[PDB]
Amino acid sequence: NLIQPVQVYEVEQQGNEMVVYAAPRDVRERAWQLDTPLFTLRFFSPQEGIIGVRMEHFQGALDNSPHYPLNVQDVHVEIENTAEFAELKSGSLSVRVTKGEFWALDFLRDGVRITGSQLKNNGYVQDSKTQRNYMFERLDLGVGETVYGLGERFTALVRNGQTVETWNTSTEQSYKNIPFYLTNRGYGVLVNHPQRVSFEVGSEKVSKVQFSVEGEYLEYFVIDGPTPKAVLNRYTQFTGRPALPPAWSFGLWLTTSFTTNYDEATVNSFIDGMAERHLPLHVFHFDCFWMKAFQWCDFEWDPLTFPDPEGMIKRLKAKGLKVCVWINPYIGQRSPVFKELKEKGYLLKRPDGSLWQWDKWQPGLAIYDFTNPEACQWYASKLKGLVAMGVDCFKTDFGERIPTDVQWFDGSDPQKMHNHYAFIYNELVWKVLKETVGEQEAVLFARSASVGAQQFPVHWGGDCYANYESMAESLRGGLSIGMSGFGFWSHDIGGFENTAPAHVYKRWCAFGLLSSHSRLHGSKSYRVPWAYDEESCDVVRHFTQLKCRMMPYLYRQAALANEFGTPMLRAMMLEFPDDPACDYLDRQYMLGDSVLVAPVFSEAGEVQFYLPEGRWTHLWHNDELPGSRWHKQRHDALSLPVYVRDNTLLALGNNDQKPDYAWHEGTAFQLFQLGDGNETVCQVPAADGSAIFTLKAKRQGNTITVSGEGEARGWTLCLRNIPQIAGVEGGTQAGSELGVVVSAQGNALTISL
Amino acid sequence: NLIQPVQVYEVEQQGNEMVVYAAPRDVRERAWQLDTPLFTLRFFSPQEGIIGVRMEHFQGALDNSPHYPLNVQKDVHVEIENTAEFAELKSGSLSVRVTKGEFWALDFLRDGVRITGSQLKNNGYVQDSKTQRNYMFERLDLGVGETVYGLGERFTALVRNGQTVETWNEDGGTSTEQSYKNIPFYLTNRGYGVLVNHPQRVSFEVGSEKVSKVQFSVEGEYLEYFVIDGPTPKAVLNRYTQFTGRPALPPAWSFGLWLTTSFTTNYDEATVNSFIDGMAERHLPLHVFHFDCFWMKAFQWCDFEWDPLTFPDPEGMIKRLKAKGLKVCVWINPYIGQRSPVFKELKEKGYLLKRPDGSLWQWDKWQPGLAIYDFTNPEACQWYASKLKGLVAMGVDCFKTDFGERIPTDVQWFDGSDPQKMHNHYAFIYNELVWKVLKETVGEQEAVLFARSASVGAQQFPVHWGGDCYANYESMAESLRGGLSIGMSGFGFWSHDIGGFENTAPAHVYKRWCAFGLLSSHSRLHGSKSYRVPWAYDEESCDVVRHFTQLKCRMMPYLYRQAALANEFGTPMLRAMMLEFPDDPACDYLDRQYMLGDSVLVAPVFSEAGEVQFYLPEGRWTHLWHNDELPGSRWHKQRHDALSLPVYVRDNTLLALGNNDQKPDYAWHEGTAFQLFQLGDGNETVCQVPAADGSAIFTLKAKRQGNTITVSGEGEARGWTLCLRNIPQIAGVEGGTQAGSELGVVVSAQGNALTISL
Amino acid sequence: NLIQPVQVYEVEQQGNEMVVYAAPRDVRERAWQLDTPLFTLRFFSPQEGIIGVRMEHFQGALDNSPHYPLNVQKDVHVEIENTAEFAELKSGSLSVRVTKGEFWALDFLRDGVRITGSQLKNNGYVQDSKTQRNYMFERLDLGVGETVYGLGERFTALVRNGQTVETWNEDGGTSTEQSYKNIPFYLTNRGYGVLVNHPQRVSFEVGSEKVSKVQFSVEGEYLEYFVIDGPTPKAVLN
Repeated sequence: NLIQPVQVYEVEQQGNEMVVYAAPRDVRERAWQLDTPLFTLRFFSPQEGIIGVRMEHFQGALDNSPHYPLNVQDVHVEIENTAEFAELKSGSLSVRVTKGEFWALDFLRDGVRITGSQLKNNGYVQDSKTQRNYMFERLDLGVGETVYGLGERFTALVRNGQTVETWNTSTEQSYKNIPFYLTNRGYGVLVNHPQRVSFEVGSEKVSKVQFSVEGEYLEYFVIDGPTPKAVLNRYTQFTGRPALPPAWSFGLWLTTSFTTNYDEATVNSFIDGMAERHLPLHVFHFDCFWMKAFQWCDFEWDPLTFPDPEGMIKRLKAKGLKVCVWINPYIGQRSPVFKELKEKGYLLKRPDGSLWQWDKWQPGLAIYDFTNPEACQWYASKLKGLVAMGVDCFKTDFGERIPTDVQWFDGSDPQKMHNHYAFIYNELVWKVLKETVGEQEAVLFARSASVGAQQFPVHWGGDCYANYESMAESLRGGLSIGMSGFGFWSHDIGGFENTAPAHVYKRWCAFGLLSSHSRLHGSKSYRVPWAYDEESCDVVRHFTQLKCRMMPYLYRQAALANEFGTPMLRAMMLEFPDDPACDYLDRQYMLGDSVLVAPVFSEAGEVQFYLPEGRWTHLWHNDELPGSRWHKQRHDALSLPVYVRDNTLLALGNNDQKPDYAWHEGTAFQLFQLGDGNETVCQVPAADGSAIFTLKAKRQGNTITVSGEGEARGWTLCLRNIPQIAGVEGGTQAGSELGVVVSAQGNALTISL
Repeated sequence: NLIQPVQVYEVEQQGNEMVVYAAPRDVRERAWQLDTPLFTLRFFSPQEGIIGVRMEHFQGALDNSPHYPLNVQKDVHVEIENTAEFAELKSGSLSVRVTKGEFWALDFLRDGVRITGSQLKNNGYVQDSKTQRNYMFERLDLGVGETVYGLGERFTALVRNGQTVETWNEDGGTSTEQSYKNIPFYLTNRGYGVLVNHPQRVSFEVGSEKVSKVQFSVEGEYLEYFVIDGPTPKAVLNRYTQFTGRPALPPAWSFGLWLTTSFTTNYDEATVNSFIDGMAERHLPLHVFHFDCFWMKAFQWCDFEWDPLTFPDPEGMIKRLKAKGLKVCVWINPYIGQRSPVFKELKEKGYLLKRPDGSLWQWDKWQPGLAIYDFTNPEACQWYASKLKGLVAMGVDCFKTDFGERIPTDVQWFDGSDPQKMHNHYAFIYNELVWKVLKETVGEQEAVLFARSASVGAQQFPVHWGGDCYANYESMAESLRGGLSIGMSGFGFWSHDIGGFENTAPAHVYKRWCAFGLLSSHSRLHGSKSYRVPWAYDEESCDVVRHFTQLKCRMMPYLYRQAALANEFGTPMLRAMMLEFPDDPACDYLDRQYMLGDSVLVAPVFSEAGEVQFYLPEGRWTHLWHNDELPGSRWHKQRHDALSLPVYVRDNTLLALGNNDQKPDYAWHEGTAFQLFQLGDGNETVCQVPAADGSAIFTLKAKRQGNTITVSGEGEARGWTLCLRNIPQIAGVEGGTQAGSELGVVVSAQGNALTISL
Repeated sequence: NLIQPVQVYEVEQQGNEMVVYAAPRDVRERAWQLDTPLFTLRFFSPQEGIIGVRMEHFQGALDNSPHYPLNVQKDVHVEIENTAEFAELKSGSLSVRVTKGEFWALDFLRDGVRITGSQLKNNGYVQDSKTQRNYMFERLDLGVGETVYGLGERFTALVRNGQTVETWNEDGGTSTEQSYKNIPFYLTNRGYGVLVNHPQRVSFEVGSEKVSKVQFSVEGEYLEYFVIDGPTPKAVLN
């Protein structure tokens, strides 16, 4: 049976909120004002440009924890109740209900409709077969309107035409489900339900995005832009800002692989092989088998493989590396700690009192009940003990297959805990890290996530395969997770399953080292570069040096991710929302504001990529290309399309061995296509993410005036593709293959030509 | 239970076919050569460039009719090579290779290069113990940047990647996942297609379940699918239409403007002539008139009996209509309501679909006590055909074959057909019956339909119609998507209801939809609860209708040549951008614009304000009548009034317009207005003017070299002209006279050979 | 669905007890040492000449009272032998040996000579998805000429070979398989007995299902049974 709102009966103003009582039938006459349901739609605003809609049928239902961590506010709203309509306005966004005979729900930006619910397109459903009740909504999609996000999904980037289910690399399923989507019309929608939300994005009704949830009420927020970036800004303010990872985390990570044989000797062999081959390495990760098999995760080092854990870690740290170890929120029955946990009641129990267990991943696997405060303290104590031996960060794997036929310690609703468990688990580990190493030094490598988990970077793609198809899938997933509120994202360079062909591995190195976070990890084969080819070592060296050289720019972009929720790895639509050619672009991306990277997905090196408006210049090849069109190129293993947009002042560094160095000393500024009458700004970040030095460049005819503000020393400016200049006042000039290099002798120069 | 082929046990060559016996486990030792399933995979070639794969588990299952009407050849020249490392079957450039040894793998190769295939443990046999049913499934790989199209008339996003599709005809409309015309064939921008040869329900997970694979599964013990090579999508559609049926060439008059009586409006002869006379007084050309449901008494559809109280003299009405130069169409369907006096007769004769117990199958949807004509009964077929011929004899020219999709399965057909397959094959049987009647009466050349349902092979009976759309820009775009998809599914001709079907359209929506519909293969004004006559909206609406009807009639030489191309090579008149420019990466996801034939790019306007964004591939494009030029390989944004839209001709084109803007069926080779577009140095372009029968009656070639354009004609023509467009003045012309015009220099030829200097 | 121990993964000595972790698949390589069940077989000795075997799947199950009144000692002198080929626990003349390496095998020995035992794939864990119930079962071998006696006051043929017995008190009488006094303990003419330590229903197939084995099964997640040495039946009863 289907019950839908068809007519407005009443509109009441309760403070800053607007309640609409709507009937599923004509009710202008008293004779029809009984024997009928009545939908209650509460419209409110927790933040400027965000309007929450709570459509409820029966209020007598139970609404138990957990709930999404939303920053709910005294927000200035304007309510207008006329004879023809009722409207609630927050900033530029407004919701309008049409009174009278024709029911209608409209969302307006400055008076113009951007979406809404038409007559008989929302309501309440009673399935007497399953004996279950659902509430559903359908928001309109205009011509050419595309949908993005909804978590880390590996399907097509544009969601139009897809079935999505918010229930935690080559499948529809997802490790990170987020019931929030974004549109190329500059608005997003968040369905405020931690339990299963069912999205039909242009699938059931092709011109609408339908979302439904079980129960008696449906709560969702519309977030205005007017640009996708502004939408992500408001959404990340509402649900949590991405944290700023420490600089060292942006270097190259190397793992021991999964089921490969490793011991202290193997670790030292990998470290020394990287060092003798002049391959900078910055973080080393210990994977599952640092604990005895069948006992994960009991936090006990394997004595016959790592007899001296603390001393090995001490020597690794003496070489300047950072250490990560694998963990997860499960425990195997084999572990001697299993008895302790069961007797103390720290493990998730079934309603009858017995423990919940299954034989996947671990024999007799149990789950740490993180609703038990003492279990949380025990877990955190183990993590802090690991930090005491020198560990700097943790890889929080798993946390997705949460059972529902259980009873939690605090009474949480299992259907909602299924997703919120990822948040709870990552939050404990993040609190441990903040309390031990410090908030600035906190970083994770997490595979699961819920709304608000962007606050605990970094996040990891998962179990991809070693071929170009899985590489493209990974890129799609990273773009989606970026457009779902997460600013930092990584993936297993070279793939995870099966050994990669040499060319696949080299292309994947190029792609991964041009990502926010880069890790070499595999399942059944090693990922050291020389395990494939010597040219693989060459590629790894080249691009690690490149990333370390770009860190002055990359860390400023990471600070931007922390401040506005703008991901470092942006989809083309996010940066060029007005360009019709970027709507369906998933094989290329923007690494920050200024750099366009197009990984190569071909053994032969062929690559096609689209350039938006402007004159684009390759970061180190220096060739120029016109924009607003597609281009075909062929590149060798040491190259790929990496183009800088015009009117750009980019900051490279003078160190290509480590990522965390004083970027404002010896800074190599690069000027790209500064037009006549244009101005460009470059903000060099400090270690803490704040701007330590600002460099502006103004062109006026043939004179470029550059001014610096802050603290910098020994910096230079490269006029790119300008072979010679007519003069320079304030500093010296020299020639180079890439253009004219001006060495400044102060924070004020005047370049003639 | 999941059973998958994991190792090749044996490979045998049976004539021109290759049989692979594969096991779900290692069977290299005798101890493992028993107590195990064994998949039998037959590889064959029914046509050059097409490879069929039949994967079987149990052969003892029943495999009853109907089957798709495929033109299967049993003597195609193939090359079979059974080595120690692999076994390969080659048809033309396409080949199928099974990898022997420990690692099973199936690969489809083009000239030795892999274009797709099934990896280890990506196909096989599944036993659902819950429902106690057995299925066979396959998963073909999708490469980087590879997009999927087709799968019937679907109104979801044009690119299928990420969608679940089910080949099960259902009456949903234009805004739903359901479809009236389901075809288990899909196409790829890498130049190959796949046809799953199962009339029953086929379940496709296109990049949805396995994001890097197209998965398709069917019930039973065998799965038969054909891989069809290209190497281009056009070549794929050519091979597919040769394999399953070529689109028929509709008559020229059918390409004119159609007007209907609307659905639930009151109509009689007086109202019909009133609207026709209103069209004539407003100088609005009309060529086909259609009588909708209420030409029969309500609740009695479809008994073929004229309502005496509404049409007392039907034959005289039709002759007067034909005396006005019009053609006549009527509505029919394969159902009958219990109210009709004919229902009892048909029940007693047993011409209606029966349940297994002998009772009639009925439901109260669409008509009270509705029953279905059993077209597996030859006598019912002859009865239906007799009624159809009787109506054609009184002057009817064509038929609207509506409905035919919600075919029940809990029935027993007269001939014992499998209901699960009949559900879809019924559309084919019904439309084929009507088409044969037309072939016998009006003639095969004059045969045309207006069909809402279709199955594999039904493209041979054009034309096809979108269905019950709504009156807004979103539904207009949905209709365009459905038309493009059905074009890429083997259908060359497609129509849609201008102005929408449900609810009355705002004036601007109606004007834009008119522009879009008259720039389609077939254009009809039809509605449900509101008239679709132009003057029911605005005077500017009448101007728009007149303008675009005149335009379509002037383009008929080109449009009818493109229709001949659709009949000959299966190339749809309404082509998706990817179909025409498969190598352009900017065209993969383009559904708001299309190519109307080889040379014309149309971008309908979906905005009240007239704003429109459209992509132009490489070249210098020129508007058909505004004459402005734009550079290609990029997007452009424009605003147009109700009388305009982006309609651009590609460079190096010799397009043939006509001198008649009142009717579509006229001597196109007399007074032909040739238009030359951006003929580059050293290039030559050709233009084939069609005859009434679709063959070329006149061919005009133009070669440019420096400042000399040599034009040569071959065939029969008279009084034709050639417009050097955007060339205001020339340095002379020998072989014809010259004159100026807004569009460029017009040369009037006096022979089949002219030479232009400059 | 049937899950059986086929290979020994680990053997650990916990004081005077011997724990064997066995996998239902090959686990000699790291790639297969996860995503698998693991049977835990604890071998102990509560009294000289008696060896208890606790075969377990999940420890999280509830194990509520009542339990049989057993005089279980924790300080009995045992000798544990953990080699590369097998693991053995010895109490007096009785010993239990699990064969390590590729193929699992469990043997009960009197001074080194086998008196009974469980061969490969003759014990384990069963999941009935129809009834939604879990069972643990074991099969101890019967030698040539070996006869079984006891199992309570049963009025069937004295020698139990070929009989189905269920340890469930019933008010049947003297002419039926039912018994007023059901005891899950049986005795053999080879001088050993077996006691299945489960007060609830125990299902014995004595040479009936597997004619050369005594099978006993119980519902739940663990099966505990004691092998009692003789060397004579009278000593077994003592």
